[PDB]
Amino acid sequence: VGANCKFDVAARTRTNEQVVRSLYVIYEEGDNIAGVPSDNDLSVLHLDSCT
Amino acid sequence: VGANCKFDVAARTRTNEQVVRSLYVIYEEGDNIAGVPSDNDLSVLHLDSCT
Repeated sequence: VGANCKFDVAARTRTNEQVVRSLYVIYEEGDNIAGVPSDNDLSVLHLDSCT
Repeated sequence: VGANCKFDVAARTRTNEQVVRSLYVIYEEGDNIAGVPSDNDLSVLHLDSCT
């Protein structure tokens, strides 16, 4: 209920991959919360080169 | 869960037709399993005529 979308929880074996559960997501577009690769300034800028 | 699609199980009366259940289908495209009209060589070929 109230979910915008759902993920597919699956079990991957040596031969196949079977979906067993659902994980529902409620999200709102914005910029207050950011997903980061890991815990640490997030502002890194490389200049005068391809990036 | 895990179903690609679902059929609609319905009861047909003399006046209307009402859906009461759902039958879910998990399928994979291929050629190993074939649905046949009845139990029996499935290769029949008519030549030199419209078919």
